[PDB]
Amino acid sequence: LKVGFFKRNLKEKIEAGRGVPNGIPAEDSEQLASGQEAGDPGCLKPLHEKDSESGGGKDG
Repeated sequence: LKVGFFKRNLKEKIEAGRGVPNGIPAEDSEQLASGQEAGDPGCLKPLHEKDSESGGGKDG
């Protein structure tokens, strides 16, 4: 099964790098995304990574 949890690693760097867009209001979105990533299952990994790419605003 593949949902996109693989992005967890691809974005794992963003959380410490500088995101992709870096320079958007995504920071306000990551606020809730970060807490939603708590998803015990991996199905949440693909949902958190998406917000991780934009999290660049808060990461940077």
